[PDB]
Amino acid sequence: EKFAFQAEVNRMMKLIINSLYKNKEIFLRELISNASDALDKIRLISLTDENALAGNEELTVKIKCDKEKNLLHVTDTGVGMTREELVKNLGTIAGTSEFLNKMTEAQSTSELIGQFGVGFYSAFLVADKVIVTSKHNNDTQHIWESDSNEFSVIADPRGNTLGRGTTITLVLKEEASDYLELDTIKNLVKKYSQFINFPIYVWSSKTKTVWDWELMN
Amino acid sequence: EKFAFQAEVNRMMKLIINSLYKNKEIFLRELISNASDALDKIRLISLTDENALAGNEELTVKIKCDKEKNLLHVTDTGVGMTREELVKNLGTIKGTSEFLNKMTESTSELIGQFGVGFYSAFLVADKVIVTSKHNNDTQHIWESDSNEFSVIADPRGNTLGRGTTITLVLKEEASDYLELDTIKNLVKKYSQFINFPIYVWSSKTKTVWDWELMN
Ligand SMILES: COC(=O)c1c(O)cc(O)c(Cl)c1CCC(=O)Nc1cc(O)c(OC)cc1O
Ligand SMILES: COC(=O)c1c(O)cc(O)c(Cl)c1CCC(=O)Nc1cc(O)c(OC)cc1O
Repeated sequence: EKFAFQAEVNRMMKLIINSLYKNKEIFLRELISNASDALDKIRLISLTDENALAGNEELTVKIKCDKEKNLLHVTDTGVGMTREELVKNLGTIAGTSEFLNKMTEAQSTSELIGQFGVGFYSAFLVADKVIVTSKHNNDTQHIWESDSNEFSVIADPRGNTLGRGTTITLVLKEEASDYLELDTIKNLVKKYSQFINFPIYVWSSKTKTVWDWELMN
Repeated sequence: EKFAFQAEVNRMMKLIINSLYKNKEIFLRELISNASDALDKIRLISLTDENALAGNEELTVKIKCDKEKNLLHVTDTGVGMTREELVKNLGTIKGTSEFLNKMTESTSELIGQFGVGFYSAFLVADKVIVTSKHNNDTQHIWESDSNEFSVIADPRGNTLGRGTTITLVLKEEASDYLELDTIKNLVKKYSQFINFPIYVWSSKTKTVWDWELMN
């Protein structure tokens, strides 16, 4: 259940963290962007697979803040990942050599990271820990967690609560506490969701005080 | 041949690098202290083993600056390490649980107290190489950039006889440690109380090079 990252991934995390410390908010752009890719995938699969969406009919991204627990959640109903895919996709990597060289050489790298598709790791810019809960049509719900020094995968004792999809949960660093404020999240989400072809919601309040999903794009 | 560090070691390296960020020269103190501890060990073994010192009759620490190659070498003739010991002592970590918590909660003394000062070489080095020859094994080489490490049989064979050479590929901004003046100075400070003789390969005035005793 306990694994170690591939060497090149440790290097990649360091390059990303060191070259973006000046524009941390980008982590949110990357999470929403990965959410959108996952949503496109299940959509492509639903063209050939008639049972594709049976686990969860919607195709959405739902963002929620939990100030009391110091948590930020970003949930999408994309294709999700199997246990083997969590271990492979997040703990290893496969023209990587050049990318690292370009990153190192460049060291703006915001565009580089997006183009290569390794934006997930920019989550370590604001999080002391990253948790990935996923449910893929071909497997049971699993959980991936990491503080960047190793990672582990376990079967989710809660069972299948996602239906289909992925939740990226971030345990925010103390200095990243500002991302727990609704005003800030709504503003960032709105900016980074303008060109995403799937509805994106943020759990927010409204005037008694009532909480409910608020469309951002 | 390729290995990954234990999770605890990765955490430890970060804790050590982030706390001593303002007093980097301390890496030299730790390398010399570890050198010393390796010598005490072979000295002890030699008390109960007539052939202990057969591979190399001396008990010393020799420091060498290779400016051109950007390398710093620290060689001792202690007990050395087998292939299995390089992998275990350097890639895994002992009351570690509490130490990490204590580090998190000055760290200079703490690191010295737990004996994990080796990792402070990463404060001034982009890559760290450890060549070692133990009586019970052939010479091997351990190398790391901190993101992983590998251990290979030393193709040069037994050149140490017995002992360990710590080789640091100095970061561009750590280049100051390649100056004889500076290393001589630091060595003289952290060697005042080391029971074994410590030498620095230095020049004297024509210009000749030779071992100069610093303690
Ligand atoms: C499979 O895509 C996902 O389910 C998904 C998601 O829905 C939200 C996310 O924030 C992320 Cl990170 C993912 C996984 C994206 C992916 O394709 N995995 C992946 C991630 C990497 O960092 C990577 O680095 C080389 C390679 C990957 O395949
Ligand atoms: C075995 O001791 C050595 O031969 C030696 C040496 O001669 C010079 C050195 O710079 C070092 Cl690091 C060593 C190894 C010291 C040791 O006993 N191993 C060791 C080193 C660590 O850094 C450590 O960290 C948790 C644990 C160890 O056991």
